[PDB]
Amino acid sequence: SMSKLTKVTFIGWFKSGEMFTKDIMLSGDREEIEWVTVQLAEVNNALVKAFINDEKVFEADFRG
Amino acid sequence: MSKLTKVTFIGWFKSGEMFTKDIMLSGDREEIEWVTVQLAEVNNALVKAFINDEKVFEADFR
Repeated sequence: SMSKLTKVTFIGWFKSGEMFTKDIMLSGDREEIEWVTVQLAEVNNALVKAFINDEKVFEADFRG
Repeated sequence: MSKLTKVTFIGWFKSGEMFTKDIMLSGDREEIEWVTVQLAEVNNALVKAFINDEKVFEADFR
């Protein structure tokens, strides 16, 4: 929620095998998390996994 | 090769800046635990170790 933000840890792999990672605070729920994941992956031509409380909740692979 | 696994480490410096490392290790958990602790202690960081996207160890030296 807005009053209790969800902390999502994103882990990304570029096609090169190089990695990136970010913590993002989100006020929404499933749809937002998925959209943000897809956008992160697509913009970066990457595989991106979303984690909440150390558990994988979604992933999107745009490495091709 | 059957004795090896790729392990994904995520780390947080005390500043909150993050790092993430993909490291091939022995599949035996004692080794993965040792590397988790070493990475955390050397970098004065919180480090989490993931295998097959499951968190298996965590060490905090912030």
